[PDB]
Amino acid sequence: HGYIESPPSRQQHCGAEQKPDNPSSAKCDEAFANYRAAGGQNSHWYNFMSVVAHHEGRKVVKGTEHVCGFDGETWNPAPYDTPANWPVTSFNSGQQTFVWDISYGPHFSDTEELVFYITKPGFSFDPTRELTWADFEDQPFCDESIVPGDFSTNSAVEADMANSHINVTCNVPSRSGRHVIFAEWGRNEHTYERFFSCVDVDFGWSHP
Ligand SMILES: [Cu+2]
Ligand SMILES: [Cu+]
Ligand code: NA
Repeated sequence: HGYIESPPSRQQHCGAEQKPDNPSSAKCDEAFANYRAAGGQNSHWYNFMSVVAHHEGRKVVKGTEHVCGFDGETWNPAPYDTPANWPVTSFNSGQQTFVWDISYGPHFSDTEELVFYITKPGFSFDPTRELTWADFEDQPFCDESIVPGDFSTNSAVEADMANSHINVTCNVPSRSGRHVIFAEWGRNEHTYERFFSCVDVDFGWSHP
């Protein structure tokens, strides 16, 4: 059970930090409101660690209706599929570390891969519609696997047992303006259990 903590995923902002029954910030208000308007329940955001399936993820499974929720098991659509102006954090291309928090279900021992996709370079973020696969690159920009549970087998993937985190280092493609990263944490074939996390990032406008 997990989600991306850094950079903060939709589940980190709206889930780990802000809860709809007692928010301390306005940043998730639209996501919370639009989900209630669509018949979603406030209590669903308490399952921010549970965007889950039991299969090989987007490298294999091409037919999902939804991106961030991946037509998963806890709810479909997920809270995280809701069209909204989601909270966005400033981000840079090149070598970046992504931090999965797996504290609520620290399945280190049969972790197999961490996969990351980004929106196409010409993507135009639309807060009124759901993400579609046409918004995303066909292939992942970062796909790091280990012999299951053996983190010494990939120098890009680190287990932090003290924080119950997995740290993955990725080469983030050059981007400008507002983008989305779609990420997966997959366990091996014993379960094929896989967790999904979207990150809203703003690359700004900078060129040498
Ligand atoms: Cu943490
Ligand atoms: Cu779990
Ligand atoms: Na490693």
